[PDB]
Amino acid sequence: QYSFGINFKSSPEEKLNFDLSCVAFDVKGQLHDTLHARKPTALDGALVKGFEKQALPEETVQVEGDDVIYMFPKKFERQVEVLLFVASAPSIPGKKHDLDSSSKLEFAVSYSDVGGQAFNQSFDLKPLAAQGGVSSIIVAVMYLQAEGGWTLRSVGDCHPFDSPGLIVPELKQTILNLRDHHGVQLDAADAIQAIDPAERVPVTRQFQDQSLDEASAGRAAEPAPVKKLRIDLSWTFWPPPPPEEPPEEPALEYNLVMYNKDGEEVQSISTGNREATGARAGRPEKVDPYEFKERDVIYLDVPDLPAEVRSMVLLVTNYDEENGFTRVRTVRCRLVDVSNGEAPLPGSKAAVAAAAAAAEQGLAAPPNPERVLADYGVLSKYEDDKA
Repeated sequence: QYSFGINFKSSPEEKLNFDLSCVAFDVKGQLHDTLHARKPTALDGALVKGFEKQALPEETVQVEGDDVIYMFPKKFERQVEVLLFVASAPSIPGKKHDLDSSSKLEFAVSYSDVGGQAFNQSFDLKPLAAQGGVSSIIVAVMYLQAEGGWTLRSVGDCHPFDSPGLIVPELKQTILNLRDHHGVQLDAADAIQAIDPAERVPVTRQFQDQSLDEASAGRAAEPAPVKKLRIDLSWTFWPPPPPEEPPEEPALEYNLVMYNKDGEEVQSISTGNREATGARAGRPEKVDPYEFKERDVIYLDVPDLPAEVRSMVLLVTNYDEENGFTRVRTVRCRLVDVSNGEAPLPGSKAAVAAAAAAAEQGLAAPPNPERVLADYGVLSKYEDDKA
């Protein structure tokens, strides 16, 4: 059992939030799984966030940190080689929140897999954070030796971007640095050969808000006008209770509601309406806890909306009572900037035909012009999800 955590609070009542996140890297070298406060569990239960009191083994290891994560090394697969750790703070628009705006910031590591003695130590990161204005620091890297066991190197370089997954090229450069500068060798680094500057996996924290053009720009310095948008929905259900007649899964409805300055709804696109002046709904013509399969596809042609709209809320619900959200696991939304084009549906005949016809040309698949801007979801438990 391994325990990793930062301890910044100095009092459990304070509200300022710091996310300590992990990024896995397989033998292939590509990003395999991700971890953060929105996604408590990753890698089939091997990596479990501390606040979640479920999804973790019955064998109990209790620590005293704040954003602690537990890792159980036996449950891992063979492919997963490296785990990078990134400590970050979100960026609220009106206050300039950064890492150093806290009483303290330390890194506590515990190795307790050996019986009798529990090893625990605390590095400090505050003097590294204080220099300049920084939001995400690569705290540490852990890698598997060819003979087994985990080695914890400490490569730390500050960065201004506040989102792990926005610094994916920097993480891969950390891996390459580990291979070259230091003696030890990982087979994945031999496959990391090429590096793409604009390669980012999206992670969105609660209440994060950004201008659409900025989020669509990312690392690319050139702003791209948000001309069209595609909203994708996906809901996943728990398994049903074993008992007589098999109960039926509910059919959820989605309700996008456009509002006006005075507070009245202008045009709403919903499972029933299916149409509006500027909104077209529907596409033209082993248990994965976080599976994503699209149910509907809402479109939004940015310039063509009625000029009196001000805010568009997307609610998802079934109004049947006495059930709440019981037997509903996850409800997830993904925005897609689609102004430059739409990627063909994965598994569609045209998609596979084009991918096979198109030569690699140094790229596994031709670059999909679509650019994900936000992957935000809400999770629910087995039974508590009622009322």
